[PDB]
Amino acid sequence: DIVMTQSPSSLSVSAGERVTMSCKSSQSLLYKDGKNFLAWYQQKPGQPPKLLIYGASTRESGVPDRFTGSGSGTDFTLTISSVQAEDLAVYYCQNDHSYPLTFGAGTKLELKR
Amino acid sequence: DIVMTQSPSSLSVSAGERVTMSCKSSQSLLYKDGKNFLAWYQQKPGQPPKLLIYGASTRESGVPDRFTGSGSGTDFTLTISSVQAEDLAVYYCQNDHSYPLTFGAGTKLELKR
Repeated sequence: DIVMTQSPSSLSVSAGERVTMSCKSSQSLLYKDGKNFLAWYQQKPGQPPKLLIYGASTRESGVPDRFTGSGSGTDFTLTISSVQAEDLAVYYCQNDHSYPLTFGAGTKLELKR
Repeated sequence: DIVMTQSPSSLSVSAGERVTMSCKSSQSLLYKDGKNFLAWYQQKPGQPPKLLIYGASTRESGVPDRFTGSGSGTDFTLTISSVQAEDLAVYYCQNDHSYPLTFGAGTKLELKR
């Protein structure tokens, strides 16, 4: 199996500020076409996961530009440039093409008052 | 988008007994080869989702036979024939081939003392 290592496990930030979170895979996710088979999901409290990004950096429809996914091969990043109250959630990265498909353990993002 | 309707939302059962939970998709998931593009994930408390079944009824490696997925087209079922303490989790079904990929809202399974 492909192990996805996420960090940090949790962070606390005030609104409007930048955060970065890391996801490393134990195997390369990069394919022939320059394509990285890596998704990011957001799971708000009491809700199912929702696909935010696939292909390492393509945002889904409706996902704001304050989310950016980057990186390639094994080392990926999700940055939120200005965190807002509705971004409170657990973020997971996933190996989404090589079975069994595997999530990392998540980064919990909490808002500071 | 494909909407996945799960029911029931929660249930409480004693160990060793049978439970069934339903997942309906608003569009047919059945493809040309007899193939249904439907996965079930299990999410234990504080953990990421883990893929249990894909193709509507193929169990992943290591998943015990007391899990069975069935159904076709729009109407799917996950049955656990003898629920054990480690099956405590939220179960999600997912449209896993038609983007954006979509989870249902989950069935929370809780053990009765």
